[PDB]
Formats: sequence, structure tokens, C-alpha cells
Amino acid sequence: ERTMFYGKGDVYVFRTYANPLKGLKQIPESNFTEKHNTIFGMNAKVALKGEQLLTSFTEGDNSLVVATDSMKNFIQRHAASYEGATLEGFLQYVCEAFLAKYSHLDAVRLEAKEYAFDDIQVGTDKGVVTSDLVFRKSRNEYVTATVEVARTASGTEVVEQASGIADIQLIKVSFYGYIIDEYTTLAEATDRPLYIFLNIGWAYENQDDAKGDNPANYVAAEQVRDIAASVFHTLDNKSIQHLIYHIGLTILDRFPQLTEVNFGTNNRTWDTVVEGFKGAVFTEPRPPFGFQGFSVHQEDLAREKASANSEYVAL
Amino acid sequence: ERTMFYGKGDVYVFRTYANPLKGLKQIPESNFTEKHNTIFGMNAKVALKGEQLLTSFTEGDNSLVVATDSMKNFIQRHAASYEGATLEGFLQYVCEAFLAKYSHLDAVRLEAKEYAFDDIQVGTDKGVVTSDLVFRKSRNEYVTATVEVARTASGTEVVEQASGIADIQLIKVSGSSFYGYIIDEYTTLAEATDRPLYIFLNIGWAYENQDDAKGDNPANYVAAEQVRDIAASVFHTLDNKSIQHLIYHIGLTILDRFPQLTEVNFGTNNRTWDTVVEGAVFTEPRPPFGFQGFSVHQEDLAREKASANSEYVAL
Amino acid sequence: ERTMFYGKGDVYVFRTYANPLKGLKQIPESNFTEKHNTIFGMNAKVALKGEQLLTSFTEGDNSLVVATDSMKNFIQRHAASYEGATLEGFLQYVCEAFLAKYSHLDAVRLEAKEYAFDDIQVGTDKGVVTSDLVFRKSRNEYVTATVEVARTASGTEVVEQASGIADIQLIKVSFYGYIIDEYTTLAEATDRPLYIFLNIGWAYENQDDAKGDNPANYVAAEQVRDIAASVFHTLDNKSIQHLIYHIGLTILDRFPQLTEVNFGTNNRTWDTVVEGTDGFKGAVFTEPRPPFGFQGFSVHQEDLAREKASANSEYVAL
Amino acid sequence: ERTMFYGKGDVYVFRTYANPLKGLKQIPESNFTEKHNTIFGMNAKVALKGEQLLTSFTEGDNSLVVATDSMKNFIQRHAASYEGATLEGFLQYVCEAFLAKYSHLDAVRLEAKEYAFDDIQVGTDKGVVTSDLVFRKSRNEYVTATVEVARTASGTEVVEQASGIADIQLIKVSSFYGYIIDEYTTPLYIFLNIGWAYENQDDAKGDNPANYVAAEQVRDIAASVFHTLDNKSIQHLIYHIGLTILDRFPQLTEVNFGTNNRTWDTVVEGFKGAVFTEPRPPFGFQGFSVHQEDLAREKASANSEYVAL
Repeated sequence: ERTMFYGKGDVYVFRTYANPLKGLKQIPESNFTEKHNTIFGMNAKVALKGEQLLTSFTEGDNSLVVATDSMKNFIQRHAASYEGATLEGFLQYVCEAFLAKYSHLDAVRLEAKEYAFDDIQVGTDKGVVTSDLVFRKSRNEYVTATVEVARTASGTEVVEQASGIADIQLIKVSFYGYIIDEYTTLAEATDRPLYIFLNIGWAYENQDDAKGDNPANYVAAEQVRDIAASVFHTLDNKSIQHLIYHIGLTILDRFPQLTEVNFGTNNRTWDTVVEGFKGAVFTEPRPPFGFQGFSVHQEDLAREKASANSEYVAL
Repeated sequence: ERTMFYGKGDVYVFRTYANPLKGLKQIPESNFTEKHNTIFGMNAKVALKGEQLLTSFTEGDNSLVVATDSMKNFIQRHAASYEGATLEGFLQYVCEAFLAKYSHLDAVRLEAKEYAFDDIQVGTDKGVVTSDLVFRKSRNEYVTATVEVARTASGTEVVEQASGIADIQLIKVSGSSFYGYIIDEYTTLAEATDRPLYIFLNIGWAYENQDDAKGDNPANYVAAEQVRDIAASVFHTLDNKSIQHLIYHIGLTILDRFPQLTEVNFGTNNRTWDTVVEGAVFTEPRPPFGFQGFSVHQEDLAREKASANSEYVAL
Repeated sequence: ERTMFYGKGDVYVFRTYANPLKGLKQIPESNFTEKHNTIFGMNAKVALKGEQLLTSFTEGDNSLVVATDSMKNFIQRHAASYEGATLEGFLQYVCEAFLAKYSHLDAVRLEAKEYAFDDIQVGTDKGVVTSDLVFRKSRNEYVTATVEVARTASGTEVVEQASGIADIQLIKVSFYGYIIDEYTTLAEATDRPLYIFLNIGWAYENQDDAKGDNPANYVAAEQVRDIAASVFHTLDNKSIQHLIYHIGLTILDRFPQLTEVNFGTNNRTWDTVVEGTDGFKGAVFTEPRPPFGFQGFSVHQEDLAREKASANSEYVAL
Repeated sequence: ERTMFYGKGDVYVFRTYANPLKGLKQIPESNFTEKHNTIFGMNAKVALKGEQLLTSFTEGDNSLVVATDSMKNFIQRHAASYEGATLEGFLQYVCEAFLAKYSHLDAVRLEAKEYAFDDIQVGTDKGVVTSDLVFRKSRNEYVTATVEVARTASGTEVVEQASGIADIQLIKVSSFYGYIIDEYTTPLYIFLNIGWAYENQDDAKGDNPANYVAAEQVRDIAASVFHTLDNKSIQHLIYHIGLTILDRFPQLTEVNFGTNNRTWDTVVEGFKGAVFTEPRPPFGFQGFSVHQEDLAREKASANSEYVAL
């Protein structure tokens, strides 16, 4: 069962004026209901797979090798012909196109990181308004997706689909009961603002929903980001663990078409230098960071809603 | 003169609930008139100078050495006692405090890079509103400042003061030109009446009256956010003929809005996108970047306003 | 099948004067036979797992929660007590120790990236020699390892063991036959020096070999790096694909106790600006646009056996 | 007196088989006496200056603008024609060539960061030897240089020349006391950037390699002094590194330093059985220059503790 694949990474693709994403589900946690797609940009990574690639390694035979530069061209050209509005839709489109073109391949995997842009405010004769010409390149959180399509008995299918928002970094300016033993740090505890990094991902029950053909069924990463921020703001969390459980429940509650929500976190909380948070001064800690990995599923939500003592609440 | 200084860098200092910056000058290019300072954070770098530091190098004599760790403590404790609202004000406060404490120092230099946070929107029972609890760590543009103070016979004086906004990254999809340049055997670049323009801007300014940067009269304090908004507004409105042309007009506009400034300076970078599918689809270019250094002064603005040939316009 | 773990990352741990690794297998591709371990340093990442952690998430109950800071202390203290000489040995030692201490855990995973130091040459009254005092922090290739241990009904077992060398970046200052279609770039090809990034990993048939208790059976990442460089130097490769197959075969040949070698590559080859006047003499190159070729591949002992049984094999070793 | 320049950065330029640098001065701190230049690569950054560039900013008039893309082409082509062996020589050559081509320029500034490669050992039928074909891209310390050339009534002159080695990171597995104690008071690992200046700037061109100071030699001096000296601080250490460099290379007028203190925190006290970890981010730093006058004074002073191999 050998590992075998090859492809091209850092395939930057910037499509201008892609079809707008409109008609997303209205939720209390967010005002985000459309994504204009004036810039539809990403960093794409494609990998090709198939048993027929073996001799390209074992014999240096390039006869069945699609050149990696050609894969780059293929992706960039398909960005021009794509008529949809979502990252997942674009990746599925491209995967399927590779398989239609190259019969000797059996699977194609696309991973993408959004090359994100913010709308900005500019002063005009009409007052201060949102620019339709100039955008800020954002180095903050960005949308992610992965689609892998493989051949099936009848054609092809998505065998892996991931959607997410990466690099959310939030601090709240307003934890006890752990195991205590010989490994516990012998120093007094101080209160600091909880500072967290979150990567949040989700999975669809019907993967076609990720294509955005019916945007009422598409989950925009920006909505998930807004849910996470809203829950962080409102909940009196007992821990990051407890917080992400409630963020996940809320996402599943707003989007019943999702089967699960997953998290990867960092705790990045500052160290106290001067105790206050009025008048307080903090600084960066030593490098070690706490982290959590956790998935929440519809079964968890159904259990909470059926429970007599659940603490789960939603707007 | 010998080079000689020492200090502490990466002195992260995060003060919570500093005095709010309020009452900034209203300008057409911006709606930014206050900075709440719920988090007032920065990465500071301090350097001490003085002829009396020589033997710490030449003889390893630490007698007159303030430990760099002690400098860190000094800065962090002063972050708690500072009652002002601006980066420049804090830096000058600390410089003067070091000089008051340590008579053997001739000069103290503080540099700072803002540790920036964005306000975010959260869903509540009252609808979607700005959170006063949760903030996003921004990896986008950030405020900068430098203050160096030297001892004098009568007391102390500011020998350098700098203010800026760093790492503005903006794209303008279309409208910018680059043609008319030298065509010789080294020229392979095709002239363009319309090419995508991606700019990186660092903008700085100097005050005629340095105490203005302290923010004690905020009507005379120039917030970096206002400068950023002017830059974006000019980028939006001007049909630029190069980044050189663009930054001249940005500089003029800043000087126009803030007559109390003597100069605006630019350290800027430029990178077009390569076209891969003509309309469009673009991709990242090879590494080389254009760059520019330029300063604009009130004399330039006066010249432009009085000239029958000027193309300078302002809201 | 829920995802559920928590831990501490960027646990930098720098042990001085760990037991030296001595007595490695001599091979033609390498002079590396000992690693003195004057500095035995790494960036460690620990994850704790167990069904009993569930209510820490679902109820905010910290009762069975080992504090992440405590995990950091645990690792750092075990770095002082570890008597072995290998990264894999240390990671397994720590995993097992966590499980012995905390009965409510089902599994513990440790990952580590070496915090690498080079020996350097210094002038002294005896001439230019290797310093035993001063070392360069290296930002080049570095050793990697992962060990995950889980509880069983009758003790514990290793459920994952990984060993590797990361971030080898090599150029050779010395490819055709691809599919050609409408997606082919319509430009003439030029010859450039092949420039590759390699991450190489391996697995042991007998996992205890990784502990280094018999160093003759321990595969040092530095030896693997030296094999890779040597094969790159000698082989007339037909592609990166072809190259890594042969690097893998050679590693398997030298170390029969390995079951597989795996690769992750980048093609980082430059673009031509000025064609050389003769070979690469007088040539000038520059960095390409960002897109990079990559390959993922594993080579197994069965591959080596096939090559040795084949009349048409091109495989050769020193 | 406004600021005004423009140019191109991240101009990666990789020349293969440049003229080897051979015949460097033998010194006790180093075995480095030649640099083969099989790869002669750098990241170059060029800036052009000239009063006649004003209207390119003020009027958007590109008539006298050399496109930054063209500057890139200019540098890369001159890498093919350069026949010397040093970074400084290449930069001066390019600066002079820009000024010869474009009369309306007043000054040209080139900065470069070496794109460094290490020689490596490979096993062959002749045993383990240094490869002549395969090299490792080094992410460790690298050579730097800056040359800026401006016009004179009779031709051109160098108005700035800099040479250095950047990002040396060294730990010593083997003091700091006596500092001020007041209310603010509560395994040495150093980062070094070292630069130097020549009395006769033409020595940087390498036409007489006995007078060329290779950054690798300076690196070897720094390491050797770090190894041998019992330092009382990083400040004290860099003074002695600087004195030593000036001693070996009398043709240098000065050596300058930019440092970091990156020393670890102790977690388990030993250094047998000792365990350390990374500290919080704040780092000490120093800036300092040492001059030939300092060395002459040390070499005549009974108070001096300076020693060299």
C-alpha cells in the first residue's frame, strides 16, 4: 500500500469578477449574506494519483506524466471558465476536469487557501463609502477547502471534502479545577484576557451543497467566523475546550445540513507584568502554547436539545 | 564618531484600558475620529546611549550598565503609569523617564510597532453590534513611532520624532497605467495603459510642533488611521501613471489635510500581477518588486495649489 | 470516532550532555558514525488522548485535566532523567511515563523537531580544530520523530513511530517525454541545475531499534541525509521521481532493518536568464514564479528485492 | 533636500562558474583561503537617484524613467559579463555600468545578500569527498555588501561601501554581574551581524586577493574569539572580536557590530543533566564600532587584556 502522488503547489490563481455568492442563510450571529467575488483568489495545490504513475518513479518513464507546469496551466484556465461562486465548487470542477481529460489518472486532490481581500472605506464626493475599485490584501483569517475526487464504478465521486476558516485570532478582555501534583508550577495564578487562535472546519451531509448551486444550503466561512466571535463574546466560558464545544453546537444548530464541526486551537494568553484590567500591563509568554483538537456532531446537538440540564443557548 | 548603544528589543507591552484618543480632526477621506485604546499594545525597542558606556565595552565593566532586563521592567511599569493616549506620547514619556532616573545616560531612543487589534461585529439580542469585549488581532497595517531624547544643559530635547503607518497592502484592479518609459536594449516590459497595481505602503510624517504628537490636544494629533484612509481614498480616486505619481498625490493630500505637518515620507513597494487568461485570471509574478523612497513637503503643496498646470485635486 | 485531544506545543527542551550516540553502522555514503549529544535539543509537541477527557469539553469539567503547563514541566524534567541517546528513545520514554503517571489517559502522542546545532572550526594554539564549547545554531536540515503510545489490556504499545530528516535543500550543477497537449506551455525548454527540497522518513521492522540501545541497528538521520546527497551526486537522474526511487532503494539496501522509506519533495529549479556559453559556464539564473513541483512516494524492501532480481535494473550502489 | 529614489528589490541573480576567489591572507583563526564561486548568487536591490527623476513623481512623466524591470534585466546581464570574484566588485561594476549607460542618473546604489551554498561530503568510489556537483542551500550566515557610486567632475566615485557577514548564531557551552541594582532590577547564545570598512576601497574588488577580506574569515575570527575569551558580557566580547579582526586585517579602518542576546532559561539545574528552554521574546542588543585607533591603544597599554593567536 505505497504512497504515490505528484503535482504542483503554490498555484496562485486570481480570477476577477467571478459570479457573486448571494442568498446565504440569514442567522442572528452574522450580517454576512453575500460575497461579491470581485476578486476570487486562492493559493491552490494539486496532486494527481493513480497506479499507472508507478513507472514514472521506478523507471523514470515520463510517458504518462502530465507536466506539473501543465497542471498549473490547467487550473488557471479553468478559473476563467468556472461559472460558480464558491471555493469548494471551483475545486470540484477542476478535479472532475482533470479526470475527464486524463483517463490514466484515478484520483485528483485539490487543496486551497483563499488569497483574502477586505472591502475598504474611501472618502468620495458621495461621502465615505465602500470602494468597488480598491481592496486590502488581508493577512487575517482566510477560507480553506480541500476536494479529492476519485473514479467509481459508475463515474467519479468526491471522496474527501473539507471546508474551513483558518487563523481566527481573538482576545476577550473579560480556569480552575485541574489536576494538581508534583508537575504543577509552584507559582500564584493571575487573571489574563483569554487569547485564542482557532481553525474551524466542517463537513456536509450532502457534499453537493458545498458547490453553492443553491446558496441557501451553502455555509460561508465568514458566517462560521461570526458565530465563533459571537459565542466567544456572549458565553462565560470555563475553558477553551468548553468554548469550542459551544461554538460547534451553535454552528450545527444554524446549519443542520452539516454533519460535524471540527476545531484546532491555540491558547496564546499573555503573561501579567502589572496587575490591574484597569491599569493592567501584560506581555508575551514563553513560546509553549496549549492546544486542543475536537469535533462536534449533530448527535451532540440533538442530545443537548433533548437534555433536561443542558447549558446550551442560542440567539 | 564611534557607534555605541545597547538595549532591549521585542519588549512587548500590552496596556489595557488606556485613556481613549478622542476629538481628532474631521476630514473628508475618513470617518476615524477616535481610538478607544481598550488595548494599547506595542512591541517596543529601547536603546541607551552615553559616552560613559564606553568601558562596558572596552573593559567589560558593568558598573554603569543598566541591565537590559531592567530596561524591560522600566518600560512595562511605565506602561501602567502613562496617562496619555498616543504611541508618540508614551515613547517620549519613557525616554524622559530614563534620562531622569539615570544621570550617566546622554540619550535614549525608543521605537515601537503597534500590536494592533480590530473591532469586530457580534450577534446579540439587540442585533449585530460592535463588541466591547472581543477583538481580533490584526496582521494588517499597524502604527509606528520613534522618539529619541537627548540631555541638554537646560533639560532634555527631542532629537528624533517619527510617526507612521506600516504595511498597507492595497490592490486596484484596473485603471492604473505605466507607459512612456525608456525603451532601449534592456527594455522587455510592455507598455500599459491599464495594468493591475498592487502596492505596499509605509507612510511617515513629521510635525512642525513636536508636542502635537503627545495628543494633549487631539485636534492637532494626526492618527495613522486617518493617513491610511487618505492613502486608500487617493488610490481609489486618482488615475495614477505610476506608483511614483500616486505617492506624490497621497503626500500632497495628507499635507493638505494636516497643515501642522512639515513632511510626509514614503517607503513603498510595487508588484503587478501577471496575466494568465486575458479578459480575467492573474497569478503571482516572479519575486522582484519595484520600490520607491520619496518625501513631500508643504512647499510642494503650495507650489501645486498656485500652478495653472497642477493636476492635484482634493475632496 | 470523534476527534478529541489536547496538549502543549512549542515545548522547547534543551538537554546538555546527553549520553552520546556511538557505534552506528559504517556505510560507504557517510562518515557519520557518532553524534556527541553535547546539546540534545528539540521543539516537542505533546497530545493527550482518552475517552475520559470528554466532559472537559462537554461540561467544562477540568477534574481530569492535566494542565498544559504541567505537561511542559513533565517533558522538561524527563529530559534531565533520560539516559538514552536518540530522539525516538526520548519520545517513547516520555509517552510511557505520561501513561504511568495518569491512569485516565488512553494514549499519548509526542512529536519533535530537532533544534539543530553544527560543530564548527576554531583557531586555537594547537591549530584549527573542532570546538567542544561553541556551536552554530543550524537553520538547515533537522531530525524529526513521532512516537504515540496507547494503553492495551495488558500494558502499552507503540501505535505510531516515525523518524525523519526535514528540509534537505540540494542543487546539482550538472527531463523529457511528458504528455504534450493543449495545456502544455508553448515555449522552448532550457537546461537548469536541478534544485530539490527533500523530507525523508523511514520505518523500522523492529521498532525498539529506534531506541538506540544497540546503535548498530539505529539509523541516524544524518546517515540518510548523506545517502541522499551521495545518490544525487552520482546518479544521472531522469526526474525527481526517478531520483527519489533510487535514494530510497539505497537507504533500504544499507539498512535492511527498515521496512520503508518515504519522501516529500519540492522542485525548486531556477529559471534561465542568460544561457551559458558552454555548459553552465557563464550562465545566469533567477528565481521562478512561485508554483513548485512536488512528489510523495514510498519505497519498500520488496522494491529493492525486485531490482536485485531484475536483469534490466539500473540500480547500483557503492 | 527631499528623499527621492526608486528601484528594484529581490533581484535574484545566480551566476554559475564565476572566477574563483583565491589567495586570501592566511590567518590563525581560519582555514578559509579560497572561495570557488561555482555558484555566485545573491539577492540584489538597486536604487537609482537623480535630480532629473523629479517629474516622474510630480508629473507622472516617465520619459526619463528606466523601468525597474529593465534594471532587473541590466543586473542579470551584467552577472554574465562580470569577470571578478567578489560581491563588492560585482556591485561596483554594476553601479558604474548604470551610470555609464544613463547620463541623467546622479547615483546608483546596490545592496546584496548572498544566496549562500555549502560544500558537502558525498560517498564515492574514491571514498568520502567534497562534491564538485552538489551543494546545500544554506539558511545560516551569509555575506552582505553595499556599494553606492555617484558622479564627480572627472568620472565617478564610491560614496558608500559596506561589507559584512549576517546572521551568525553561536552558543557557548560553558558572565554577567556588577550592573546597576535599583528598584527596576530583577549559557551564552548570541546573534551577530559584523561589518567592516576598507582604508583603500579598491581592496574590496579582489584584484589583489591578499588584500581582500573574506566574510568567512571574519566569521571564523568571531567564532574563535568566542571560543577562547572568557567574556564579561557580549559588549566585552564584541570589543575583542573587533580588535582581533583589525589586527589580522590592518587594511580595515573599522569593524561594526549588531548583536542579539538569545540566551536560554534554565528549567533543570545541572551542565551535566541540565535542561534549558526558550526565554520570553525580549532580547538584549548592542551596536558598536571598533577602530584601528582602539587596537593601537590596546597594543601599547599596560592596562590592556588583549591577546591574539
